Amino acid sequence: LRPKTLDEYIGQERLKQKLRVYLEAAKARKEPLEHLLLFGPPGLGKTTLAHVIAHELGVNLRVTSGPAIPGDLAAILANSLEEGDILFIDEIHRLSRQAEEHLYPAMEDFVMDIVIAARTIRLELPRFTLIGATTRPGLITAPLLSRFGIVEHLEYYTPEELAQGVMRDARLLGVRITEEAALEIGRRSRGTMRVAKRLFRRVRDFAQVAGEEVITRERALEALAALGLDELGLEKRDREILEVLILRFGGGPVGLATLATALSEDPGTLEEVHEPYLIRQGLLKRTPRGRVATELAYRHLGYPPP
Amino acid sequence: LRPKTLDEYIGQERLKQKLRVYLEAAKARKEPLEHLLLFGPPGLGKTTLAHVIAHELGVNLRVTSGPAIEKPGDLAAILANSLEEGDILFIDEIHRLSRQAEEHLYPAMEDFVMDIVGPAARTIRLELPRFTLIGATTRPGLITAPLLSRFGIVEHLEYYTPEELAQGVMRDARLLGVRITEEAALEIGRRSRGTMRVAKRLFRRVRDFAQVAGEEVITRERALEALAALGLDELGLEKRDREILEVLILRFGGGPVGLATLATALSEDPGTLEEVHEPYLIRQGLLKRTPRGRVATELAYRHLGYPPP
Ligand SMILES: Nc1ncnc2c1ncn2[C@@H]1O[C@H](COP(=O)(O)OP(=O)(O)O)[C@@H](O)[C@H]1O
Ligand SMILES: Nc1ncnc2c1ncn2[C@@H]1O[C@H](COP(=O)(O)OP(=O)(O)O)[C@@H](O)[C@H]1O
Repeated sequence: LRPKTLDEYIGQERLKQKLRVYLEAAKARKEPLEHLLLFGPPGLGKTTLAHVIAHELGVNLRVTSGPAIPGDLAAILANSLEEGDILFIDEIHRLSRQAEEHLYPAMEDFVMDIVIAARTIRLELPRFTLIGATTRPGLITAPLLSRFGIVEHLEYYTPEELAQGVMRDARLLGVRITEEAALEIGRRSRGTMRVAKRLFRRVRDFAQVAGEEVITRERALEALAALGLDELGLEKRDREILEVLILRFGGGPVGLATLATALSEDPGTLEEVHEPYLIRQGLLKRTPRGRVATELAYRHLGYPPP
Repeated sequence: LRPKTLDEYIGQERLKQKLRVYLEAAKARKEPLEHLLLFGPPGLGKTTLAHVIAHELGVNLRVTSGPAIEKPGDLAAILANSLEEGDILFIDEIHRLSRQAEEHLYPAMEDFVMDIVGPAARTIRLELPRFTLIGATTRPGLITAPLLSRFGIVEHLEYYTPEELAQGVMRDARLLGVRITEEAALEIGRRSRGTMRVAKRLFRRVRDFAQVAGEEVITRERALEALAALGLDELGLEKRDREILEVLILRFGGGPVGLATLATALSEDPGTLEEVHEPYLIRQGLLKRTPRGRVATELAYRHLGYPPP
């Protein structure tokens, strides 16, 4: 289901060694671990890493959310926590300005004011560990980032790690995916575990409809082609974006007002859930005057070069 | 208009001696006078006495009302913003103070510190300058023991003799521009129920009647006939009181009647009736509060000209 020991955690090298060193040192000196901050793209397994750390330290977990916190933070900190446990907060950059200022005394000297004529009681808190997860250090204020003892980064997964995660999922579900098929599914994923799991579930549905018990590489490739994925993992939406840019604008510089309107999209999700992968794959460039196709989308889309 | 010196105050003997002694002693030792509480029936000149005391002390006033300083934040605002050292804070109807408002009055009166009304909000303990608080209420039973214990001086306002009401009427006529005679003013005061407000109201009504009749000097006969036109008897009874006695005697034979049949027989309520009607009747020996009801005391039969039982 979900890994518990740090050895069961899939991938994430150059971080498990450092995390293990810190955890064993904290256990040896018999003190709670310092507050930890986890960066990286969403859905790489930050909550799972928090659970693994909590299970390795032999303490409880109090997972909560950023936009779910006023005195409710104090209510969570007061009774729901023992000494040395974790208070993993997801999307810590979305904390309210009022609620953020209450965290600094909590993390600094472990005393904070509780609500209630009078509303100022400096209730002392037990020593605890706070883990925060946010997608980018630029979204967090300097005073909050300064109060975290350990800051780490989660990198993307190699296709083999995603393949073995797909293997674990299939073993748990009761499927007999093959090595080549799972590796192809992982390769067509965008280095994200959630995307790999979603793709595996869709391939499982397609194979079940087709009437098969063992999924081979050819069947997985056919199902993924039916989904609408290319060899670079591009969906239909990204291909549509590149096609409309190249056709309607000749590939020339286009600002992030004409491109979104031409696609019936918004300047929101587009350029934050579509363009990052295109730039990472060398498919789109952010010219100061607009955007270009980098001469590679012409080869990918089979169009004559400019 | 309004008297300022304690000598100009009309009547109220056996109280001006003690009040003068206290005022002069406080002036001699150069300290604010202790908190004062005066009882008495309403409209005998309590606010006027407060004004006289304040003027004789040579300080200001902050006259307010009982049911107007609830939510004690405004009480703190009044005590801090609009007061100096030694200023009276006369509160009318002090018994109608809210429990929350009253609880904040005790520290202000005892040690002159109060908690004025956000993480902290109502936490500041403002130091309060020495001041005098004067309270006004009708009956000592309406005030709670903790509040009554905080007052250094407690006195009582008694009713006015007819001569005092008469000279008050003369002063009112002089201020207005009328030439009432001494006998007419004495009759008006005699038909008043020992209170100054009623005497002034009667004088204004008699002035209107005389003006309508087309006169310039009001004589005793004119005042008597105008008061008869008003509906006042020799004992000062209004039409309502005579109606009460008449309905009791006729419809109930003068026998004991509770304060549920009597109010309903008069379309009144058990409220103002027995509060603004029966006090005078009992005081004049016209009605008695029997345990089983009420009786006419054998004098209402003579007053109303009915055969005795
Ligand atoms: N490295 C991993 N090994 C095993 N399971 C994982 C891993 N990473 C994520 N998961 C699975 O994904 C879930 C975490 O949700 P996810 O969206 O991937 O994290 P995030 O919300 O941080 O992106 C867990 O339930 C877990 O089963
Ligand atoms: N002893 C007095 N001498 C002169 N004027 C008085 C006296 N008593 C009351 N008054 C007049 O009555 C007014 C006070 O109102 P009143 O109803 O008599 O007091 P309370 O509301 O305490 O019964 C003042 O304006 C004042 O002119």
